[PDB]
Amino acid sequence: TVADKQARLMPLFKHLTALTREKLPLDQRDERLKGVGILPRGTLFSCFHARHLAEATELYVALYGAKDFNDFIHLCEQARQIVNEGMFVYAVSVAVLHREDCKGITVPPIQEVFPDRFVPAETINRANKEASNHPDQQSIVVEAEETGNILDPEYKLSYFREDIGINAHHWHWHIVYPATWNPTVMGKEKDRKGELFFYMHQQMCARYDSERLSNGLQRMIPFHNFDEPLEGYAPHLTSLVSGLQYASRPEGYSIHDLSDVDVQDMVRWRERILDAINMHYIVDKDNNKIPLDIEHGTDILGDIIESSDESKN
Amino acid sequence: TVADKQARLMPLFKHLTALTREKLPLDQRDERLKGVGILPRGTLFSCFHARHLAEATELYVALYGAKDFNDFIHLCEQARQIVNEGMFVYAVSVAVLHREDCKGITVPPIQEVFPDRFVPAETINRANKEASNHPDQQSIVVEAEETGNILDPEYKLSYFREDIGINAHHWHWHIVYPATWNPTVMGKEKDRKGELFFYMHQQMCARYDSERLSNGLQRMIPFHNFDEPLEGYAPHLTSLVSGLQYASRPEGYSIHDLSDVDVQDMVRWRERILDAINMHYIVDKDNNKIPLDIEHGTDILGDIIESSDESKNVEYYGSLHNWGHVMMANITDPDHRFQENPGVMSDTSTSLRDPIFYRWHRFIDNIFQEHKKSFHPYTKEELSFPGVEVVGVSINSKTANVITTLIKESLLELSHGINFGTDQSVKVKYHHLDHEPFTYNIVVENNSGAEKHSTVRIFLAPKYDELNNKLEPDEQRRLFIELDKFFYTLTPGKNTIVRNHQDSSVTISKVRTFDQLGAGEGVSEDSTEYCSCGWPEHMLIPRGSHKGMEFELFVMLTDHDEDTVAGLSENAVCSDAVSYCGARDDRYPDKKAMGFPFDRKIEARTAAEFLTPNMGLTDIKIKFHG
Repeated sequence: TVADKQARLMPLFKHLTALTREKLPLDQRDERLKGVGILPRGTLFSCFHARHLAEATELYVALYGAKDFNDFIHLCEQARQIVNEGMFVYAVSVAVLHREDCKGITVPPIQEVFPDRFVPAETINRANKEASNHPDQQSIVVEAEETGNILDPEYKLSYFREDIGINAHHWHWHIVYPATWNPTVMGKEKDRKGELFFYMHQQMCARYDSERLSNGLQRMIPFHNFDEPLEGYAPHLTSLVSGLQYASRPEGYSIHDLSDVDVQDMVRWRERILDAINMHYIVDKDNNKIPLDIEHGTDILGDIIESSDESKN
Repeated sequence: TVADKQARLMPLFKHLTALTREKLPLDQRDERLKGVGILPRGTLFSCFHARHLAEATELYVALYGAKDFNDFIHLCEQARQIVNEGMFVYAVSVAVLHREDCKGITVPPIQEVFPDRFVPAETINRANKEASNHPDQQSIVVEAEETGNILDPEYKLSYFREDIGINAHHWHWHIVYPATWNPTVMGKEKDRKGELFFYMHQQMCARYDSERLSNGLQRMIPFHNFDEPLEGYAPHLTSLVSGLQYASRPEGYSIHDLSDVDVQDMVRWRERILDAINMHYIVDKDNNKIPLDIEHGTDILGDIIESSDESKNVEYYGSLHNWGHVMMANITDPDHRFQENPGVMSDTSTSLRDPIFYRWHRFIDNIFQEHKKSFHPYTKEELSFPGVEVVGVSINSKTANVITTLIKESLLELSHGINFGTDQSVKVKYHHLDHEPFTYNIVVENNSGAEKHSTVRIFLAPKYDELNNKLEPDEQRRLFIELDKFFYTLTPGKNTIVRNHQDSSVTISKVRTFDQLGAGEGVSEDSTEYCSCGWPEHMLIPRGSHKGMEFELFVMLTDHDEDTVAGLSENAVCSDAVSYCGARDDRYPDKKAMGFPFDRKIEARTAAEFLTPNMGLTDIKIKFHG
């Protein structure tokens, strides 16, 4: 039944952390993932980075490709063991969302799956500590609220920024509209995904601005200039998977090139995208021009800007 | 042939009520018969009362004494004419069960023989009425379920208490282990009957408690104080035999002296027993003291408490348990001036229905518990089976780790029991609790180099208390019910043992109806226990609730080499139901104390702490379907 199906899915989600370690007498046994899972857990999975997205897409396709639900579970059983866990959650969630066979099925809570992302390290530490401190069946409750010398007024916004629901939503939205989404492979297409990309993010900003004003703060200003140094933020989040946490960013940093991309390559892209806007057309790979039609224009721009697989160039 | 033999036995059982009218010119010819015939026919027979038991024993002996099966049929045929019918059924069933000549033979259904005990007054009446109302060959069907206003919550338990299978089992068990049993006369002895007496009754109470909790009711309290008034219960049972029925008991009456026994004496026997526990010895008739040994102690106590013929001292210790049934049964007319029939407590078939049964049995169980208390707890050494580790257990059903329970309709055929007349069959429809089939999968790691043999023991205990969720193992001991016990061999490395609920050692796989028996099947041919005894299958797990009540599922593996006894007994015989019934003409197949590991006090606050490596607890849910 559906209920049984739900039950099977929940365990795909349990202990994402611990289900690493190959557990495979001949480690070739998921050849489909000898290629994908070139991310071992070391760094974190990036939703944004292209290479990471490529692996993720490869994973989803296998899940989509699965002939039946049972086959789907089997892939998700054996494969999870190799691939980076973050990528895995990402690929599976996409599969659950789209794949018909999954006409059954919620995904386990993101907050619940990775509590460490939602709550501060201190609270997480305390809970873990209490668990060890006195063994007992009894329940442990920890109040995350803390006590602290709030210097920054940005702190006021924390109710909005830190909100569990907001973060969860953002995770889910990207899952429904993946950047990697290839309509040919799936066959189905996501209507107006580029435009939606634009709208959803715009709303988040708009809503954010209303908070600042409620706060008595001025509206946020764009990162127009790449040269400008960024304001620092320390997340105080730990990752339970290994020894590390999200690195904090101290005050005042000017912009540095990564091996993967130069910030100047970036500046070009901004010029280009905005060029085409004025010129009212964009150039396809074919070197044909497509007009930024009133109907189509936002969608085409959304795909290019994000950018999705859909980008015309 | 055996089949012919079966046929002869069934008619011994037919029209018992009618069989009266002696038609005997003189009993003197029947010298064998001289001893019996004191109790009048119509009168109700008491399984508990000593005098009644004495007559019954006398009857059985004659049946045992019968030189051959043919002789057996003859005396039986003749005896049945004079003796009270209830006593007769009792004596015959015992004979059929034990007497070799009867290597052939089921006993006709108790429910079927006396349908009136199983079904309410109303549906007895309706069926009888329909039979008379319109003469016609056509079959009559009556649904026993009724319609009424339920003012007492005890009613909720009725599915358990009233269950046909449960009552039948209780009848049969007493037959396999009669209180009257004299080993010298038979020559054979019933192994650990006293202990079994204790274990079986304890399980009934334990199982009962699980029902109350499933219900959301608190656990039953023991009837410790003789002074307290009893709760009333009206059975609504009629006896087809005469114009009477089991007398009902209204609310709030205290126990009163009977001519036969004073309540005083009840108090005294039970003080005497308590002393003997603590002093660590009991006094025999010889005035010698026998120690309450760890091995022997429960058995000796069981015989004294019940008490059986086996009791080391009847004249001192008395018969507390049995008298309790008698006293409660005739609370309504202790004097018997009223000349009213006794209540349900008087009969093994009926007694489970009254809620008082549990109160009394918990009281007696307490006596055993005090004894158990005197014993030291179990060390890791005793519990553990080294090299074996239990990785996990899973229960497979429609939904894993959830068992579903529902009510099922069933029909009982009255025709063998009551005069049918023209009708081909009169069936009464009743409903009982039932559950979906399920299997267990236990993963065990055998660290040792060689194959091991293990006894798998599975028990179920409620997670929730009346207060909140608290797995306090001491308390759990009372609650734990035995699901299954079986032998399995484990090879080295990982092993998965799968067992199906159907296989359960606690339950009777099937009871053959007088109709099936009318033909001739091949489960094999042993006797009163045959299809009869064993706990009923539908009953295997508690009802649970719609919400899906949480129960602890406990699996333990023990070294079989230690557990089994060696000896040379029979072919595959009535052993399906070993857990509660034992084995035919065999020693109890498990060395461990019945109820192990649960029997002794548990030091730990939580059950989990108790677990050794060869033990495991899996929480499962039982959900009832309305």
